[PDB]
Amino acid sequence: INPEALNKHIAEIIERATNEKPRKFLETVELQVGLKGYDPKKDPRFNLPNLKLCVIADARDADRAKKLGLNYVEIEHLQQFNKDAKQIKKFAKSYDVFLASKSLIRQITVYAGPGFTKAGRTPLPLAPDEDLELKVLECKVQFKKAVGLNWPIGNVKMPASEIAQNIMTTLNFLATQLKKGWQNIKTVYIKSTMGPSHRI
RNA sequence: GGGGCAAGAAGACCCUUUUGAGCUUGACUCCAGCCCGGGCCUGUGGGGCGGGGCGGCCGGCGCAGCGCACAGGGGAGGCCGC
Repeated sequence: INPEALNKHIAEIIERATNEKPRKFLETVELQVGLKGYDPKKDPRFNLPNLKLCVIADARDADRAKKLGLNYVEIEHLQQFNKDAKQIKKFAKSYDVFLASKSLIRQITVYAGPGFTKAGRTPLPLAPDEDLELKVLECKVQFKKAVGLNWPIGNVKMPASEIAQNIMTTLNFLATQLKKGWQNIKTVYIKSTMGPSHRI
């Protein structure tokens, strides 16, 4: 536990300062969890849920997405989709968040499903009456094949208490998805590109 | 000495009994013996080797782009000059 001392390290990361922050307070510090009993031979790979946000949408939804500064795509790349897939991975990688429209719904389910699914960037279709600008701005756990798991929780520019709440969401997650819970996790370390790690 | 299916003897053969016994073996279940390990008996000093935990450090070769991309990172600044 020790939230004050753990937050003292979160405070130290903000105090060293320096860095190249992108839409976050002191960039993002990701806790690297190590798993004491996890075997690739054993199969528990369940994958479950500012950096870069983006939306593709029509009436009402577009008004509150393009205004938010995310930027929008007019599916003019539908023309590019026939021509090339060279930047398909690149475009999806650039925007951590993709959003969509309920009016569009099946417009590209029949044609532009292609490489965008391999990239995993399936947008969230939002009713024009639905606000949309919240779910996109708000912005991770897969066992996969890697013992080391580091999920960004410093991406919020919100106070270190919210970052600790993101740490608590991360730690609640470690209790929920693991058989020994927090005991199953061998180690955790707070890091950024210029952020030295902090063993939890 | 032909016969009294003459006299000996609750057929020994054969079969039956939920009747035995001796023997056998890779029958069922076991037991002494013996081998082996650890503990106690059981004092007083050395020396090495692992494990566990920390903990630095050195590595990683199917090729376009920059060369063997171990992996999950992060990111327009750290300190590269990149």
